[PDB]
Amino acid sequence: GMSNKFLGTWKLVSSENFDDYMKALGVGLATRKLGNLAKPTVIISKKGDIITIRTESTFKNTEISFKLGQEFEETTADNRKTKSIVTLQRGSLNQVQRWDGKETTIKRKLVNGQMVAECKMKGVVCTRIYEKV
Amino acid sequence: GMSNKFLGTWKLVSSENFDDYMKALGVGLATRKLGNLAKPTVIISKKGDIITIRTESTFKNTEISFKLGQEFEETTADNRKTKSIVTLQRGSLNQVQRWDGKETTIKRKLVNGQMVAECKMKGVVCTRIYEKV
Ligand SMILES: CCCCCCCCCCCCCCCC(=O)O
Ligand SMILES: CCCCCCCCCCCCCCCC(=O)O
Repeated sequence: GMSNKFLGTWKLVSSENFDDYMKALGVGLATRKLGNLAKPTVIISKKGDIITIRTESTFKNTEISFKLGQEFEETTADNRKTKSIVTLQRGSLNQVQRWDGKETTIKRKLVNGQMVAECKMKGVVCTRIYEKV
Repeated sequence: GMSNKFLGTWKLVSSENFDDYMKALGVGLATRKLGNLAKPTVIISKKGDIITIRTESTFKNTEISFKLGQEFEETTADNRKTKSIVTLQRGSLNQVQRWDGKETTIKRKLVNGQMVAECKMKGVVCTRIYEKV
């Protein structure tokens, strides 16, 4: 299953191309300005086979709890209501969100003890690096 | 998780567009002739969180065991070696197979107590209906 190395609290240390990723998602200007300034903490935990990913920022908090491979309802930081599925591929935690005939993916993997999140929407690709706290 | 109603032995009673589906997969003529004549039995079982799907036919037997949402190595009836993931979406068991930069999906759902498998490759769509034995 998901490596226990994912478990813990993670702080954003780098973000690249997040603005265009938010634009591709339909996020408006004022919201993107705050989104580009946020430095969220992401907390990954598990209880039995339920994994929880919580994101905390001054602007917005989000939380999802899920079992691998089982679709669930999600409300995103920009208030999309999506049907989402998290899978595990070569140790990477891959989240797909679907809504309104669209889809985006957020892939999280460990790289030299950092967690790297790659967000993709319509060919736009964002990379966010987190340091374990 | 997967409904217990999937569990059991299932016999093929109908197949539509399987030949074009096999063609889309790259299956040769002599093999497709046997594939179109086969009436496989599919046995679905589970042990803990490992689900097993076994297919039995005079021509070829196959078996996959997997956990939902976790990628695994699969060898298909036509001898493709794929990386596959089975997910659960609105009660449907959705299998994606990837190999050589290609992908196909086999979605299995229960319809009035029958199991219906829909196989899709490059816009070709096959429907196979099974009756519980
Ligand atoms: C989560 C930071 C708050 C920013 C609020 C702006 C709303 C748009 C963001 C939606 C997509 C969030 C992608 C986060 C991926 C990650 O975990 O690094
Ligand atoms: C499994 C039947 C034997 C036929 C052998 C021909 C090899 C090509 C078939 C590969 C795809 C099989 C799709 C089966 C979907 C289903 O479970 O109904």
